[PDB]
Amino acid sequence: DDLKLPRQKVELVAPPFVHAHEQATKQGPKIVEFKLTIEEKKVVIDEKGTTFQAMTFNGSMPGPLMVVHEGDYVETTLVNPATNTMPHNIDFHSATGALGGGALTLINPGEQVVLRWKATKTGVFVYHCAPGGPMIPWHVVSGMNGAVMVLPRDGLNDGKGHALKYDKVYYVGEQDMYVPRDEKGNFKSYDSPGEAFTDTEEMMKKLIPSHVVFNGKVGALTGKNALTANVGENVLIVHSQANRDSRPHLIGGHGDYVWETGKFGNAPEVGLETWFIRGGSAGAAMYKFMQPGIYAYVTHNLIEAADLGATAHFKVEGKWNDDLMTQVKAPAEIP
Amino acid sequence: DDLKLPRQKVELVAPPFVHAHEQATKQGPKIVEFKLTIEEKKVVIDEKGTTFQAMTFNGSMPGPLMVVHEGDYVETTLVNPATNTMPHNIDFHSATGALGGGALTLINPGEQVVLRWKATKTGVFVYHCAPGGPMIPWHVVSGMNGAVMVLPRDGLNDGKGHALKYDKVYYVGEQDMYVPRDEKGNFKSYDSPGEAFTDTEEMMKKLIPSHVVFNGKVGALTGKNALTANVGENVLIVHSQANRDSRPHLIGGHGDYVWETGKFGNAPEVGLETWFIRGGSAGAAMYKFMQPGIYAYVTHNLIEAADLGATAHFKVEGKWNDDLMTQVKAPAEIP
Amino acid sequence: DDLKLPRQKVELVAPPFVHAHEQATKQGPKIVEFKLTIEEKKVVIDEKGTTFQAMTFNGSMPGPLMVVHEGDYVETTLVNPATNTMPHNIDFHSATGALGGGALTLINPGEQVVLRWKATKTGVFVYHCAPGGPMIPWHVVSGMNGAVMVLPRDGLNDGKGHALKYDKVYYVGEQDMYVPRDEKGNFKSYDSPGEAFTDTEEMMKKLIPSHVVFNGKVGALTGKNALTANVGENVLIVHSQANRDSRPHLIGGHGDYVWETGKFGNAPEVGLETWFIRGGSAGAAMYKFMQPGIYAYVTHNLIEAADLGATAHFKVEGKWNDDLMTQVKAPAEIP
Ligand SMILES: [Cu+2]
Ligand SMILES: [Cu+2]
Ligand SMILES: [Cu+2]
Ligand SMILES: [Cu+2]
Ligand SMILES: [Cu+2]
Ligand SMILES: [Cu+2]
Repeated sequence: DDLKLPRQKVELVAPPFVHAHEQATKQGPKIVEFKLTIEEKKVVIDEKGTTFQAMTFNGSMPGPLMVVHEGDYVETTLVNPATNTMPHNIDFHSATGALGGGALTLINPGEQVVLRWKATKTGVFVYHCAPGGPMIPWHVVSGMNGAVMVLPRDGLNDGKGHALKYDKVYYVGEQDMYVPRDEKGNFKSYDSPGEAFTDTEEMMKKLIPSHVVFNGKVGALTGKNALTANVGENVLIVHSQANRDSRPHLIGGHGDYVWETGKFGNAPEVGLETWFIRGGSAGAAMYKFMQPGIYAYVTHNLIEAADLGATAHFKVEGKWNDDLMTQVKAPAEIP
Repeated sequence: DDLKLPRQKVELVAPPFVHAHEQATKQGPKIVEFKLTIEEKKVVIDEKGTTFQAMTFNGSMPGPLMVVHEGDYVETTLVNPATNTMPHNIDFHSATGALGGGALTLINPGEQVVLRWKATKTGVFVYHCAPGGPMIPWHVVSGMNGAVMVLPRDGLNDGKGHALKYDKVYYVGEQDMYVPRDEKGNFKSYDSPGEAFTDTEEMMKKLIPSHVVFNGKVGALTGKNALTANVGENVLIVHSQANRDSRPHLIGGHGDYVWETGKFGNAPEVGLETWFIRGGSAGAAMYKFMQPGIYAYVTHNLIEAADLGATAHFKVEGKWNDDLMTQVKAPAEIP
Repeated sequence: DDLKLPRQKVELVAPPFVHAHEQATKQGPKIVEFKLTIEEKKVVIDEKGTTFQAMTFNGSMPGPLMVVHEGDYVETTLVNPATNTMPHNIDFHSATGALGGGALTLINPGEQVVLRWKATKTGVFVYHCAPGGPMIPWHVVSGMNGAVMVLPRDGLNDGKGHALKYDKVYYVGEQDMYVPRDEKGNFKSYDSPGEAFTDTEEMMKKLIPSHVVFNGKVGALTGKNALTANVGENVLIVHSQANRDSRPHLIGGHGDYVWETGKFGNAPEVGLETWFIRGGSAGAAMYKFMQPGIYAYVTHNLIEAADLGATAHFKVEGKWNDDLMTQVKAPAEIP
């Protein structure tokens, strides 16, 4: 191997969490090594018990977030165990050449492959499976998509000469799902992805999802699994959608600094209510919390958010600010 | 009450008009007082006589536009008369905390509540009802949404050191409506919002509206109710959509200065043909008219514009400019 | 005729190619003369033999790209031959007044008209037929749309003081098509546009296309008709959509410089994965190729791209760059 740089192995963590990393760094370029192991599996996606033939990187929807810096090289070992039923590959939107890597990574069950790409573009980017032809959309909407973040070596900035630093980062992957129904309107179950294919493709081509979820299921980022923050903390929220548009919004908050197209060579917009994630992309928003309590993080098609699955919660700790908002008079009879 | 600022009551006006206000101002912060009275009512929405179970702020779709300045406090008395049938509240996208105010403003029929929020973010913003769970999308698409504008104290600018001043402002609220049909394809009628709910929710979840209208009905901003201007006048057009994307366009004109994400801390884009309003947001465009006659203001999904209801007209007064455009030869036989 | 400028006739070429022109120019304003001849015709749109009642400018979908400079006047002779069956006109989004020209250009079969407009706004812009009322969307989605590019006299720039020059330009026109089906689900055929109208309008109002194509048919920009480039060449890709949103992406590449709203008075964004074309607009992206081989140019709703028709190919010549990407280990058994 001609490339004589130091190598470092990083262990991935399951979304919505993100592996430990530096923002600004004094390190120089290195080869950062990752492993992804594909898993086909049947999962429950809603409160009613609907099942779904999922196909995943590393067992999760979305796949895990990789974090590197500009000028690093990213060397991924992609594994397709013999217990899976079909061929898979990987396309990095961050990479240059060979259909994002897809033309160099097609592997049958029982095989693995090693792909390296140079991180020449900064931002958040989708990665997804793309075997060929009609298999491309089917693998993606079955769950085979995640993201990678390529940070500047000096960290993030506001476009006006000031550093932005986040106290924590979360990754919200949004998935449009297509579960067929029978003639009485009930959702269908299947014993393998291959058995689900014909009915699923027929539904896909009509363009209307049955479910729109964060982190793989209705309610995944609520209750015991709500996102957390403190008043005064700056939180970065990375949002991806590999196939279909979304319009994120933080109920009771704002996007203080937003890269809706997701690329750090562009200055952020400021003070947004709602932003726009193009299908086939990742974007990012940073917010400094000012008030404690519950927030909902939604797509602002509210039918999708409340009725099809696309709501997360934040539970924020701290002291209420009565200057920013206050209930002057509680509910009372009309005089 | 700890807050010792002067108070001023402002009377709202029905869309598409906007209450009188200053752009640049020499006044300091004040508490600006507004009242909204909720009205549930059955209305006619198209030329054919289709009826609709609407729920409104102040009797209109959209609710009226509130206009204040950065650093003001906005104190709203929300009234739910005893003649209404269910609970309602209000969520301001301009506000910080308590789900935009929604967690502090839930009122039953026969009750009123008073909410204050500080106007710390500049721009145009949606406000909407949001009672909880599946009621959130249903109240919004029934008509319970409007907007608020928070101006800089120095008025608007172009991002290049020049003031922009408008001669008039209009507010265009766009509403996606879901009217169910029976087995023969005819639109259904109902005697209350509660009776309409089950069939309406079933249709909502399929994501395709039956109607897309401006100012509450097909043709509302046409004919006797066309928008007006003169050649030489600078017109600001505020556009909101609380649930679903839109793509505004002025036929025969342009957006000279456009804030499509709607927030005045960002410089405007210039010289646009068509812009994009994310569902869950307000945006704004300014145009200086150069030619007299009729203009159509549309969403540029032309099926929605011409066939589902989403067309307004401007009738502009003044002298034709033959340098900008001219009919060199009138229709004639092909030689 | 009061206007005393030199006149020059330019011959149009069929998409995706573009007539020869200058970027930066030392010429002053002139009257640039074009001719468009309308053709209604029955065409095959997919691999299966589905037919479609198309209506076109100059025999192509999209209509051809016109290229002029800021301050030119554009004088178009629009011809409606006697072999056509209904009235047509033209609306230029680049023009000011009279519904873009539509109110001055309505012509019956057997007639022609001459319209001039001044090119006061820079960028890429849609042009389309717009006869009136429900005919507007129907003519547009039948194929009656193209684009015009208005270049600055000094050529394009990056917003940071540097010239951008392209080595070639392609025009990709995307068309949403609505082909009705019968009760068994098979696509319907018709003997005239008038006969197709009733069933087509019923389908249009449901908002879901049967086909989404580039250059008028599935596969039009693939195989013998793939787009071409060399490693090291800067390629400008103009994309239009007159009725419905799109999200372009170059698989294995990026948008180095992107004007997604399409207007050259705005600085471009840099280093994009996927961009957004609002329905009713044209946008533009420039990319310098770094790797040889096949690329797919798609809308990144991958169901639309792979299953409904919306994929083009580039075949790029040159030497592989193993620093940017390399296959470290070929597929092998899992140890
Ligand atoms: Cu796969
Ligand atoms: Cu992709
Ligand atoms: Cu309500
Ligand atoms: Cu909201
Ligand atoms: Cu026509
Ligand atoms: Cu148009």
